[PDB]
Amino acid sequence: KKEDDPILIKKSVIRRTFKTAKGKDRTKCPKIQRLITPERILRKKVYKA
RNA sequence: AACCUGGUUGAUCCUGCCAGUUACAUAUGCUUGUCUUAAAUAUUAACCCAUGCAUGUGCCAGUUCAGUAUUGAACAGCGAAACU
Ligand SMILES: [Mg+2]
Ligand SMILES: [Mg+2]
Ligand SMILES: [Mg+2]
Ligand SMILES: [Mg+2]
Repeated sequence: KKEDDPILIKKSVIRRTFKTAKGKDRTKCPKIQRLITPERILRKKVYKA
């Protein structure tokens, strides 16, 4: 539900594994623009200050 | 260098012009060893056009699940595309 804290969503995302044309094995994942971090929170108080 | 000289007569003195004389612009002829400097399709068509180039751009700080590198388990180096 909404009330759900960030950290929940951080580790609840998805990752992808693949073998490269280079015979390599990497693990990749995306950033989540919209994630409610403390930084976003800090800034808002700062602004109203 | 605030200069002028030849030509109208058989001689002469005049107006007066043609001519010479001078500078400077493009043209052009002939001739060209250095160094410094340098204009350059404007005039005749603001006429026509092959071809190549003449305008692009990214950071620490708008979006990277491209790719690299086995890299803070959300994402942290470099770093194209593409939306901005
Ligand atoms: Mg007479
Ligand atoms: Mg005579
Ligand atoms: Mg007479
Ligand atoms: Mg004259």
